[PDB]
Order: sequence, then structure tokens, then C-alpha cells
Amino acid sequence: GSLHMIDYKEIEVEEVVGRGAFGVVCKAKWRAKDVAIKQIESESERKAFIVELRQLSRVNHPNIVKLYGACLNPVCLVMEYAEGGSLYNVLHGAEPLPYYTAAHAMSWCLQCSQGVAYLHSMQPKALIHRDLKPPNLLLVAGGTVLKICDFGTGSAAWMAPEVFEGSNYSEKCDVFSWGIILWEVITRRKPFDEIGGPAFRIMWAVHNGTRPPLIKNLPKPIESLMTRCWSKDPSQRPSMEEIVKIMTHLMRYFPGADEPLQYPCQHSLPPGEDGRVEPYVDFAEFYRLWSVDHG
Ligand SMILES: CNC(=O)[C@@H](C)N(Cc1ccccc1OC(F)F)C(=O)c1cnc(C(=O)n2cc3ccc(C(N)=O)cc3c2)[nH]1
Repeated sequence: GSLHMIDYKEIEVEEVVGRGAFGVVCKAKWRAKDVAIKQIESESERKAFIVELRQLSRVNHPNIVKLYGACLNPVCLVMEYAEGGSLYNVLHGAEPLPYYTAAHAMSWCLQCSQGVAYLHSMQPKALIHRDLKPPNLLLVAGGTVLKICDFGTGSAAWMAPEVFEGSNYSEKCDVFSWGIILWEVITRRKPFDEIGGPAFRIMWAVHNGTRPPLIKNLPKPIESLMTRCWSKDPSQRPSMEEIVKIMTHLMRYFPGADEPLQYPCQHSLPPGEDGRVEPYVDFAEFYRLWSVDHG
């Protein structure tokens, strides 16, 4: 797919905004436009840089971050910038944390599934993301629109066990990750936070069948989707197209996802811990609206 070759001298490197999975990203100007630039830090990131460049130049989707072009001297990517923050910072970041609703949580997950289903529908082979997690997901438009980032592939908590068992694996690994993320936005908890120590400890746990705890009062239609997504056996996980369909159906019972995040929350996570956790979000309205349709 098309890319602007860009001359490094016609862009103005502003403020660093954060590190990606690899590289470093800065706000900047290019033809007086808001733009993010990503540059490699060390030489070990040049491979990731080429993968990302090749992969991102092929994709165009409203839930995937736009690539405008590149600069081959020095090596840098030029992307869309918008006001917002990572899903990680929205969920777990610095005070003050925003209030959000069940509708936001479900919409964020629908939007990620839409971008990933596009990736998995690529011809001749699926583009597998391989690193879906909230630090690689950006919220824009007042926290209502989700964009997938970091296509260059601390990620053990979201990794399907077949990937870190070094088996062969498919696009179903992304479905496992999406499932963990669904759990995370609903509970507002870090998956496997309690399992201390280095990463091999998470790997061991998940490899042996450990999953995040069940959620109190979670509707069965959502629970069923979530738990299928994190099936040990990848063939029992739904495809992303099926996820998109199911989440689209469910959204008719979650009005208000277009509301901006505007209110602060004092989020004290209540220790549930008897093998079940409370949702951060509230499902009473879902149940009310569902009963209106289904007796
Ligand atoms: C509260 N502060 C934050 O959450 C920081 C970490 N953040 C998001 C952000 C910045 C750099 C790298 C990663 C990142 O997290 C996530 F968005 F990928 C931003 O502030 C921010 C605001 N607007 C953006 C943005 O437009 N972009 C555009 C990006 C394009 C690609 C990548 C990437 N990692 O490949 C990050 C990008 C971040 N980022």
C-alpha cells in the first residue's frame, strides 16, 4: 500500500509522549498538522520498525492507528496524533481516573474486535497482532473511540498459552488476548496482578489453566463469550468475526457509549477475593433492558 516518503527536515519534533512496545513517540508537526513520530531508540529495534512499516502500510481501518509515511534518514514513522491516552492510563493510570460505564467497556471491546477482525480478514494471510493489551490501545474522541497500535510483533498476562509454549499458533491468540482485555475493562483490575515475581510465574499459572477470576453478576451471555475466548484449546475460541457479531448484538442493551469521559472517580477496588470479583461497571440497566425484550 501507498506511503508518503517524508523529508525529516519538514517535520518539527515536539514533546515525547511515551514509548511504544518498541521505539519512542513524540508529538510533532508536518504541513502544520498534528502528527506522532516514532523513532527507534537502539539498533535492536530496526527489525520491529520494518515489520510495523510493512504491516501498517497495508491497513486502513477506523480502529487501527493511521500511518501517513516514513523518513528513511533517520528511520522514523509518521502517524496520526489525537488528544487522548492509552486504555492502560484510562483504566489504571494516574489520579484522577475517569468514571466510565458498562457501555464504554463493551464499546471499547467491540471496537478492538472490529479492528482485529479486519486484520484477520487480510489476504492472502491473516495479519495477527500478537500483542493486544491495554498499553497498545489508544483512546481518542473523549475516550469513546479506540485505536489499535504497535504492529511491530511485559505481555505475559494477555498471551495465549500456545504462544509462550512455543507451539505453532494462529490468529486465535488474539482472541485469547481480547478475552483477557474484556475481563480487564469490566473489572478495572490488572490481570494477574496478585501473581508476583517475574513473568515465568504468569506463564506457569496460565499454562496450567489459571484464568482471571469470575465476575459477580456478569450476564451469562457475556460470561459465556469471555470464557470461550480464553479456552486452552484455540479451536474452541470464537473467531473475531463471531465476536464482532455477538458484541454488536449485545450493544443494543448498552446505550450511552458515545458519552465522553468527563467525571472523575475515586476507584477503590473492593477485595472480593473468595474466587470472585465485583465488576467496576454496572449491569442493572442491561438486565432491565434485556427483560423488556425477553419477558
Ligand atoms: C496519559 N498519557 C498517555 O496515555 C500516553 C502514553 N499516550 C499514549 C501513547 C503514547 C506513546 C506510545 C504509546 C501510547 O500508548 C498507546 F496509545 F499506544 C498519549 O498521551 C497519547 C495521546 N495521543 C496519542 C496518540 O495520538 N498516539 C498516536 C500513536 C501512534 C502509534 C503509537 C505506537 N505506540 O505505535 C502510539 C501513538 C500514540 N498518544
